[PDB]
Amino acid sequence: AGPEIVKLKKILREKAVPPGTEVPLDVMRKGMEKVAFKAADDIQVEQVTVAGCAAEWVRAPGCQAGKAILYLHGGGYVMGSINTHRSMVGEISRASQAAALLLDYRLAPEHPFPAAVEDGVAAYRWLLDQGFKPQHLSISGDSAGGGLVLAVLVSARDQGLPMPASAIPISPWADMTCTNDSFKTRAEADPMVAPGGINKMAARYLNGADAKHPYASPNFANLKGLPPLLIHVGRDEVLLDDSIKLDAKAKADGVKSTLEIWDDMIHVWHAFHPMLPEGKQAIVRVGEFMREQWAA
Repeated sequence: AGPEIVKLKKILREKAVPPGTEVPLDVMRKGMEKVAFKAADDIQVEQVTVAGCAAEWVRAPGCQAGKAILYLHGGGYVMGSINTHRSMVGEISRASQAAALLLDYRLAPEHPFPAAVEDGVAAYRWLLDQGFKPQHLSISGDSAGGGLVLAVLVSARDQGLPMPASAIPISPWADMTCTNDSFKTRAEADPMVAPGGINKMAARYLNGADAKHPYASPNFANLKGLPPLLIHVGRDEVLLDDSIKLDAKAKADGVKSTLEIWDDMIHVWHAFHPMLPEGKQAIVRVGEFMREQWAA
């Protein structure tokens, strides 16, 4: 365990709201906005609207034209924005030498499931209509967003849309039931995800829907036909099992899956690239995989 992660964890426990205090939604939304890292200043951005949603093209230096990433931000389906994730995605644009489409998709409780999936699907269609070829596209996302990646692939496949070349769920939340062993097993090492907190998110997102609906919980979906997967998860997360079981569902279903559990790492440790060498290296690796998959 590197000095940085030990140090990062301490800072995160030191900053945390105590277990089971109820922070109002707009207070968590604002809080996530003010603590967001600034994107590197060589990251260029262009505002666009896509299927009725604000979005940014986020382009590091080195981007190949013709290539793109549909990116789906985490935030539990209830928070997050172009602004919270502009930084990390900037770096995924850097490492993959592809511009990223960063979608500000509809959030719960104002727009419950399946609103975010419709937005992801429509943003994918949009990319195909701009004339990006499927073989030149990738879909990536973190946390809730990594679940959405899968839900988007499934829903798009059901609708006859072709699959993109690769998909990269980062710390995906792929099972709304939150029943997995790692909610107990990895709970002390996870400075990052309380439940009750994660359960309220689900409740606000599903708003009465089946928690085992394939598009809400793709760990229950039929994954057959999806393109190659890189799944990143941290060993020190409450969501370990979502990612182990995802990789198993995918393998069972015919999908080329590569799951990497990065020891000592926390939820979306990528987001902490500025101060965390592993955050940086994991991002380099998402980039490398998108590019391997495109060179194939």
